[PDB]
Amino acid sequence: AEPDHPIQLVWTDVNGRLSLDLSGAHDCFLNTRYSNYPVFILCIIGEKRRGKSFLMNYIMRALRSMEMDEEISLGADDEPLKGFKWSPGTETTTKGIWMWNRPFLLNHKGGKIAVFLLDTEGSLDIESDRETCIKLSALSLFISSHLIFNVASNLKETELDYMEMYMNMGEECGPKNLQHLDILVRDWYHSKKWDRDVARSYISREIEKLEKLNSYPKVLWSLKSNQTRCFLLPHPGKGITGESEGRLQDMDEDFQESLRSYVSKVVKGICTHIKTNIDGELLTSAHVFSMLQEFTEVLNLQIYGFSSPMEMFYAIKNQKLMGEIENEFQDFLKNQSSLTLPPTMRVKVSQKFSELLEKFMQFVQGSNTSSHDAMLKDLEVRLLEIQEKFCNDFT
Ligand SMILES: Nc1nc2c(ncn2[C@@H]2O[C@H](COP(=O)(O)OP(=O)(O)O)[C@@H](O)[C@H]2O)c(=O)[nH]1
Ligand SMILES: [Mg+2]
Repeated sequence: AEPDHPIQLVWTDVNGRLSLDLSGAHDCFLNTRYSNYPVFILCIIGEKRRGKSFLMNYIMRALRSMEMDEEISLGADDEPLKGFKWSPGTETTTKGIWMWNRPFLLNHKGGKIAVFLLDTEGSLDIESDRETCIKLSALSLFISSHLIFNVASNLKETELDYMEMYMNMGEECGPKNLQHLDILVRDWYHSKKWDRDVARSYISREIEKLEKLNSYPKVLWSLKSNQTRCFLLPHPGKGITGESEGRLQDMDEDFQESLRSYVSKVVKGICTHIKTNIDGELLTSAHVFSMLQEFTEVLNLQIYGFSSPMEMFYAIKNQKLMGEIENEFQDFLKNQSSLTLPPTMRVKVSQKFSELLEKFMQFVQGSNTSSHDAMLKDLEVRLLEIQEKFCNDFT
C-alpha cells in the first residue's frame, strides 16, 4: 500500500497465533527520513463499536494541522471524517491491529518527534476469540507511550476485569511499565459537567471502591499513580450515531467542545510521553519493530484459556472432579490387600478403573461433548499410568 492509508500491523491466524507484518509494517518503521527520530506511540483499545476509529481520525486531523502550521485544528465544519475505517451499526470492522502507514512528524526541541497511531480490534465481540483480542490489546498496551482506554458510559466490572487481564500478560504489561494511560469515558451521562475536576473526583470515588476489593490490584495501582488520567466526553448525538459523515457540524455541541479539549490535551502532551525502552532511553522508530516482534513472541508462548464465565466455572469443577477421581483410584489401590493373587487383583483394579470412568461421565458438568471426551481421554491416560505401575509391582 501507498503512504497515507491504514495498514494491518498485526493479525490473528487460524490457530490463535499473533502474526506481525514483517514487510510493510517493518519497512514503515525503518524509513530513513524518520527512523532515528524519537517516537510517540498512541494506541487505542476497548469495547467494539464505541467510536475508537472515529476518535483516532479526529486526532489525526490535529496531527496533520500541527505538521502544517503548528496549530491544532479539527478541520472545517463540513469536512467529512476520513482515515481509519469507521462505520455505524452492529457488525465488526477493525480486526487485529491497524496503524497509519506513515508517522506524523512534529517539531520538538530543534528536532522531530515521529507520531505513530495504532487502532486495535474492539473487545466483547463474540465473533472473535476473546483471548485473541486480549492479546492484541495487551500488545497495544505494551508498545504504547500513550494508551487510550475507550470506555462506554462508565467504568464497570467489564472494563476493570479486562484491564486487569491486559496488565497481567507478562511483566511487560504491568501498570508501572505503562508510560501513560487515558481512561476515556464516552457517552458520559452529563453533557454539562465533564471537566477535569469531575473526572478526578470520579476516579477518586472509583479508587475508594477498588480499595475494598481483591480483584483489581494492578488497575488500582494504575489509578493511584501519576501515570493515569481520566477524561469524559458526553454523547455525540444522533447526527453522529447512525448514518453520518462524521462531520463537526453533525456533532452535539457539548460533545464537540469536550472533543476539541481532549484532542488538544493529547497533542500538547506528546513531547512529555516520548516512548522509552526497558532502560529508559528514548526509543526511536528504528527499534519499535524489534520490540513489537519480541513481545509478540512472548504473547504467542502461552494459551491462557480465557473463555465465557460459565465455561470457566465448568472447567474448574470438572478439573476438581478429575483430581478427585484420580485420588479415589489411588486410595482404592492403596487399600488393596497385598495377599490377593496377581490376576484377581488385575480384574479388581480393572473394574474400579471402568467404574471410575463412568463416575466421571456421570458428574462432569457442561454440555460440550468434545471437551468431555478430551478430559475423559486424559483421565484414562492418567489412570492407566497409575494402573500399569501398580500391577507391574504387585506380586
Ligand atoms: N455513542 C457514541 N457513538 C459514537 C461516538 N463516537 C463515534 N460514534 C459512532 O459510533 C459508530 C462506530 O464508530 P467506530 O469509530 O467505528 O467505533 P469502533 O468500533 O470503536 O472503532 C460510528 O457510527 C460513529 O460515528 C461516541 O462517543 N458515542
Ligand atoms: Mg513502558
